[PDB]
Amino acid sequence: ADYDLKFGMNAGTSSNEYKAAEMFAKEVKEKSQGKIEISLYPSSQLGDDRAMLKQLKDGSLDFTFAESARFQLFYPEAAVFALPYVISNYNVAQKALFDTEFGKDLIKKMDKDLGVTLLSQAYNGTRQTTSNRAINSIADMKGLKLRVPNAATNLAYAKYVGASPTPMAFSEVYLALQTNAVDGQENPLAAVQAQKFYEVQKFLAMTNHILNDQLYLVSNETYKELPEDLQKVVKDAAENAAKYHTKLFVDGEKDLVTFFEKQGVKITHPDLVPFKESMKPYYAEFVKQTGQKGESALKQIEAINP
Ligand SMILES: [Zn+2]
Ligand SMILES: [Zn+2]
Ligand SMILES: [Zn+2]
Repeated sequence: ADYDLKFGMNAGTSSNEYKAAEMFAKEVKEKSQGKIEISLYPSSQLGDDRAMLKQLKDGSLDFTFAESARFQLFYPEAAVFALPYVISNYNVAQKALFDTEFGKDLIKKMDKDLGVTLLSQAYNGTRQTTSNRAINSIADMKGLKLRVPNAATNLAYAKYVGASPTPMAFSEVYLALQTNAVDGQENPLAAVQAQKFYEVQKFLAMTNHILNDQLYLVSNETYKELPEDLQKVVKDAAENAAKYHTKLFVDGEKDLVTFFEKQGVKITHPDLVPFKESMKPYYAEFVKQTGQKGESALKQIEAINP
């Protein structure tokens, strides 16, 4: 009869992540018969994700979100999760995490080394490519000034598919696109909406190049000290929330394709075989850099059938 718990996130109060985190809190409060109350700290009120992960380890924050690829910070091979074309769809991302030796061991490491218990995994959208001219096939990527965040995997995507990667302040993007200083960008659909890139981009291509998940993480210092019945309430709620979280993305993506088209955007579905094939030299550079541990992770994840 009473645990006052804290759930920190990067995501804002208008996000799907936030909405699912509210579902989780409400469920935990109801099913705990009011014994557990979870307060939400959106928009990095408590720090960035690195800082919030550290708070989970030390026990000063109870819950947070992270994506599986973010653990590349501790184990370089965990970058496998955001390698372009490695994770074909969300099913692959789930089997990668929970149904490979690599994934299982990563989960154990989060527990033992990082003090974190992985309660559930949700889908957080797939990255797509908008542009000012149609992407009918990989040929059209040549010469495309493609804005990417300053992240190695996104730069590799732009590079190896033949585009000209163009790192730029996120604020500057809308007007760069409007004046054709940049030809396209690469982001999930939620972001195209949020930034109204549909106003300044009349083409979107389902390039499905990088898939994002989100993990419901709890501090060991909190979770392992809860009564077994409250542990179950927390775990059950996280699983329920993750399934909701997934559906918000899956549905939102479909809704948004339709709305974008309403706004004049034309959608294409280009053949991704050559897109994936072009990544092989970056995969080689991934294995070179992350060693036998990263060769192993890749082989385990191919053979997952999508
Ligand atoms: Zn209290
Ligand atoms: Zn093992
Ligand atoms: Zn379609």
